[PDB]
Amino acid sequence: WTATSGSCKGRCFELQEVGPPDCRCDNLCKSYSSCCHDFDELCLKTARGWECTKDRCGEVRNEENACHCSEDCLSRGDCCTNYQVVCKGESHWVDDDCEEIKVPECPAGFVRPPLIIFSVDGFRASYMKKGSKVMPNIEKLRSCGTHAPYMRPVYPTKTFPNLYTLATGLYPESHGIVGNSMYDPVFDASFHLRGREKFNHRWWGGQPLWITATKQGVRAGTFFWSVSIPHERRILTILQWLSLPDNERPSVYAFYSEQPDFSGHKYGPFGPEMTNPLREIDKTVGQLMDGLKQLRLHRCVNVIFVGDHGMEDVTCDRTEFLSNYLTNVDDITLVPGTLGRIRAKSINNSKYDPKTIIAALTCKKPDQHFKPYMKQHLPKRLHYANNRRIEDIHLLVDRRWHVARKPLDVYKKCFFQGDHGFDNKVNSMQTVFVGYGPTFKYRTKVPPFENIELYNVMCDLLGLKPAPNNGTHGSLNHLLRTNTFRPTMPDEVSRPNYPGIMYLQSEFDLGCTCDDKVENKLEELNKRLHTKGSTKERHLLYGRPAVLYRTSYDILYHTDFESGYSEIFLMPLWTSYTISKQAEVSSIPEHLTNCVRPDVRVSPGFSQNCLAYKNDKQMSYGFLFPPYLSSSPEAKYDAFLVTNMVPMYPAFKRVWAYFQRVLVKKYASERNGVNVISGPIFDYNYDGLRDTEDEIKQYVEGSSIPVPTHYYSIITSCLDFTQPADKCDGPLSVSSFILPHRPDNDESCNSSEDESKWVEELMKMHTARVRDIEHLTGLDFYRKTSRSYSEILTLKTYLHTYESE
Ligand SMILES: *[C@@H]1O[C@H](CO)[C@@H](O[C@@H]2O[C@H](CO)[C@@H](O[C@@H]3O[C@H](CO[C@H]4O[C@H](CO)[C@@H](O)[C@H](O[C@H]5O[C@H](CO)[C@@H](O)[C@H](O)[C@@H]5O[C@H]5O[C@H](CO)[C@@H](O)[C@H](O)[C@@H]5O)[C@@H]4O)[C@@H](O)[C@H](O[C@H]4O[C@H](CO)[C@@H](O)[C@H](O)[C@@H]4O[C@H]4O[C@H](CO)[C@@H](O)[C@H](O)[C@@H]4O)[C@@H]3O)[C@H](O)[C@H]2NC(C)=O)[C@H](O)[C@H]1NC(C)=O
Ligand SMILES: CCOC(=O)c1cc(-c2cccc(Br)c2)[nH]n1
Ligand SMILES: [Br-]
Ligand SMILES: [Ca+2]
Ligand SMILES: [Cl-]
Ligand SMILES: [K+]
Ligand code: NA
Ligand SMILES: [Zn+2]
Repeated sequence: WTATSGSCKGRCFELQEVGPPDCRCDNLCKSYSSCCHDFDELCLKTARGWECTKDRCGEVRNEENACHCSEDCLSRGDCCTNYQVVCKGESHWVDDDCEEIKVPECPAGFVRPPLIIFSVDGFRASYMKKGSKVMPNIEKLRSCGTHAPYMRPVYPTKTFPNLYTLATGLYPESHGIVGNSMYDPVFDASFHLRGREKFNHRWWGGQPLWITATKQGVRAGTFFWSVSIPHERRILTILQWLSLPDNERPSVYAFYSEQPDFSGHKYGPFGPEMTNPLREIDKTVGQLMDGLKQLRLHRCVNVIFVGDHGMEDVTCDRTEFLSNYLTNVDDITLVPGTLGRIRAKSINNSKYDPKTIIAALTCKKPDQHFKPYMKQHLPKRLHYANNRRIEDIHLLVDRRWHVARKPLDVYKKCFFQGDHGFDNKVNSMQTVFVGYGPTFKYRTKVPPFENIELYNVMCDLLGLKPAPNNGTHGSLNHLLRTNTFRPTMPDEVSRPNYPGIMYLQSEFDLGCTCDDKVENKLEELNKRLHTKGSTKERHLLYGRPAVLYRTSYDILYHTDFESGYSEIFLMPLWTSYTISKQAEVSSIPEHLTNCVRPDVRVSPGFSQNCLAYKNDKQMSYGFLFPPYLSSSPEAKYDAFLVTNMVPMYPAFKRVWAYFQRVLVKKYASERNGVNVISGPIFDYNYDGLRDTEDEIKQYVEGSSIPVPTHYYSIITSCLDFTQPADKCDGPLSVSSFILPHRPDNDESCNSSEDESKWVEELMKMHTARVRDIEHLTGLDFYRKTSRSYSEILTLKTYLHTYESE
């Protein structure tokens, strides 16, 4: 109930919203059906249009007009945006040459540059180039300010998840808006795009920018606009708030456009009907900049032009139907479309089984256009699992396609030519970023970055301390002229032991064998210096990684590689080695096929044993430094040390072996040498964080050898590939992966073929940022380089995507 009977006289677009059943005059009142009787009349004036004309200049103030061309309008702060152009002979902002804004040029009383966030639904990244002729205003922002060629959205590439990620710096799994459509089993409630429940505060986790602003004493202009409020009125409102007294005026503002998403859905991303929406958006930007220029605020305000997601070609005929796969289709609930989410229709049916459903959806048709997953098996880079709102069963749908339950759903709902929501690595999903203003750099291109990073920068722009978030603060320092945030490396928590030879061979009762008892002064000081760390500078190029938690581990040196070996997990946390362009692949000799050797620096009690592997019918083992890349027959022995051994399912060994035998050398050729750091990851509770030992659900049968959920690799070289990895002068180049450690290869439909037809594609699917690996391991890499820390932070957030240009 609202007693809609009060008035909006002198209250139009009030900054503090008021409490029921009193009536409202704020820019959101329409969405709650709660405006005062006179809101339309007083607040949504339209009379006479949105522009001055020659004959309107110097007119009598008629309070009924939408905007004004009378003499007093400037001091009142309510002229039409073109007033000075038409009536005082001024030029439009877009027709002015651009000039570096070295310092805020603000009116007296402004304590900081204001920030205006101009967000646009469905603005595909390629529109910047492809629509550049019809967007002169946006194009001046882009080329004069700072721009990325695209910005990576979060998965799923839907509107609400992405807007709230922009607002909070959080993955959807942490902020709670995990789709446009949701069921919370704890609440027993549903969230929908249409309706009432989406307004309830309990859906919305983390701390959005406007709350962060308020708590720290920065005023925020009510971010959100009712859909029927035309765009011209939104701009005039923002411009009016900017004319308020110093004590009342907001410092941060938000404009949102429903275009071009709304049109893209009907016509496809490049429909010829798409030119007009792009022209209208540019006109809107033009109105804002002209209005800022009028108020002498155009060299004072920081403007962010930002998209939530792109748009892809999708039609009705490109639908897959679960009814073509499942006999039991009526006992399941599907969240449909560009992603699939499956749960039981009734919790009272115990004959439901996720295992049988996954199996029936696995590699069933030659060209199948989705892939099912248990959510914990999704690529770690999606960060899409740790929320009770995300169903155990997920479908990743191919770009250009849809998934529905039964065909009736599609035709008892062809309408659409465009949709979004697919995997966030997909080109057509990429969106935009432009920063323009005194705090941004001038005429600067920056590399692609992820939208999770913006919350930090918008806090920086405003002098705020960000709430705890998933950005890496400092990683976007290169976009900014000043207000940079200068972070420090986290302190190492655990120091390593450096064990020498302390144990005799006979003390080890591991059930391991090796054909190795084959017998010199020149070459004995030699292997000792190797064990003391004489080639460490060759294999540990960026310093040893820091261990950021409390644990007990040893550093182990060898001719070919260096490891940090965990006495708690009985395996290395990390193994580091360098492979030069010139290096040669050999084979594992026959005498050494099943050779595992005791490590006389590590106690039997801190070692794995061979017997456990023999007893465990499911689990085999592999090596972190690959025997294949030994620098000599004599050095090859080090690769068979029990302290280089990790638990591996036979099916994963196929993956691991091909990566190690074929791909490492390939990358050394292509990149002029590589540095490699490999290791295990444990994430049994799929939270994206390093598991403590009490979190491990699986051990190699009858032992305390814990089983990894994933294996990572970080592959580094010189960005200038004319210089070899070990002798690099400048910036670095990185790619990494986090491969799930699976007992089968069900994920790769062509895995009964030769490894050269499926392994590399699998690795690409599971590409990762070094930062992802850090969360999952509690290590901090790149500790000792010649590069600035901000630059290293950027490198750590890089994701190698494997999409073409
Ligand atoms: C991305 O960035 C984010 C932000 O930094 C990272 O997430 C943080 O991770 C922390 C570690 O997991 C976590 O810290 C915990 O805080 C608990 C108190 O939690 C509240 O406080 C914050 C601050 O106000 C608040 O934001 C939280 O809001 C969550 O919950 C509601 C839903 O109930 C949502 O509205 C909201 O969206 C958000 O949900 C998300 O987070 C929770 C995790 O808290 C998930 O479960 C959800 O799925 C969802 O993703 C909270 O209201 C505190 O209780 C924890 O302490 C427990 O564990 C420690 C170990 O140190 C132990 O000392 C204690 O004993 C304690 O355990 C007790 O409870 C257990 C369970 O009942 C029980 O097993 C024990 O026996 C004990 O009795 C913990 O310190 C922090 O909350 C989140 N913050 C957010 C916003 O998510 C995230 O890690 C980053 N991601 C990556 C990949 O890096
Ligand atoms: C759903 C309609 O959305 C709106 O009206 C709107 C959204 C934002 C916004 C979005 C993301 C980050 C920030 Br910070 C602000 N501002 N206005
Ligand atoms: Br939002
Ligand atoms: Ca974990
Ligand atoms: Cl959804
Ligand atoms: K075995
Ligand atoms: Na297979
Ligand atoms: Zn949309």
